[PDB]
Amino acid sequence: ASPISTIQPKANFDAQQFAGTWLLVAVGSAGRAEATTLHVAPQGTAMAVSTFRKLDGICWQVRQLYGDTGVLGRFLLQARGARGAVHVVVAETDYQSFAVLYLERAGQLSVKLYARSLPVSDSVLSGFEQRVQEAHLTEDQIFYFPKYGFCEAADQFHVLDEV
Repeated sequence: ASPISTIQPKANFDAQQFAGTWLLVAVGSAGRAEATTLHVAPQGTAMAVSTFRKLDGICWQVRQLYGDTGVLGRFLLQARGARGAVHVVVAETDYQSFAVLYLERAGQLSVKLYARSLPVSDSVLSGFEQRVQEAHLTEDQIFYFPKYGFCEAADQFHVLDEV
């Protein structure tokens, strides 16, 4: 049924090795990109995820909980009430340099490439592109995010807790 159910999650996904900071490199989607950083922390079998984005010089933080859906590597971003549930799968990753995640919102699949640091190896970028094509998305539906202007901390007036 769901497009994401056909994607295989990382074999024996290990939240402990996936923990830490991840930088958003690009997103393949059919739906201004800000420098985005992810801070991941295991929480039981789920993962506490904070996302930091620099908006007009100001750093914003959003706290979310990637709930465990039973299959290792597959998570669920709670139907926030206002906006559908988001299914997430960590498909491929070596934990030490890159990670390819797939997201599904309202039956629509998207693919995101994350890196531990820049630059991303040519091999991984091509691999990501190969995966976007296979997901039936075009080269024009790939959005590259900023390689500068990242932020990883916000003050109390710019924190949105969705947990």
